[PDB]
Amino acid sequence: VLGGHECQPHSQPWQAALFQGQQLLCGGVLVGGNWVLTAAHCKKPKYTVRLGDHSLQNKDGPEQEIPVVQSIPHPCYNSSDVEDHNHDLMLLQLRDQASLGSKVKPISLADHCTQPGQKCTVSGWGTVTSPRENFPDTLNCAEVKIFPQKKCEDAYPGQITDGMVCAGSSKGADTCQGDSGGPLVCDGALQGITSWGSDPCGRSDKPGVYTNICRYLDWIKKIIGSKG
Ligand SMILES: [Ca+2]
Repeated sequence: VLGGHECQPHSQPWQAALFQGQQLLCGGVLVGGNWVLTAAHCKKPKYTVRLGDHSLQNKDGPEQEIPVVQSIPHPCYNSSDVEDHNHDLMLLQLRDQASLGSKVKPISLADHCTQPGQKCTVSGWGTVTSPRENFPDTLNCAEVKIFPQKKCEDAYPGQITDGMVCAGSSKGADTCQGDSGGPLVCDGALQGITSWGSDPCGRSDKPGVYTNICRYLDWIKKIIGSKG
């Protein structure tokens, strides 16, 4: 996350992180008591969901390691060709219900589709510098604005689907490597998942592209309540 800042600890209680021992892999979004929503391209045979964390270095207190008992990506995603990022969406079922409260909380799914110019936020432990990469110990947040789908399609010709949405900031705020899977939150609801973006990150030329959650509400709510 560039053009951002260290969030207030546990001000994003839905924030999750995918780990392999002590290597950060991707972000995550707590959607259910026993469900995490992340980017499909973060799939790996082996990872830990880590909830209620702020500083990787130090003990914050609301840390919950949680194993995954189901890796459910979108059935229209294809992890084969690097040029296509369509349906980059995955739900991960947790082994047990996460210990809920004010520092660990499921975020609600947006029941309306977005509009260009709408206030939104992104968060992650991804690198805050581009092109040279140094990574943050603490969770970083930043504010972004969702782009019009037409201007979205102009910065990435023939790369943007209706199941995507662009979010960006002139002022330098844009997710980067390490932030995939993390949340895009608009009006206290999850509207998108960090998918892919600009080289280098933070270019005013190129925004960030996010899975469009308001499009997949039926598929998510189906497996949030029929697989859960
Ligand atoms: Ca910690």
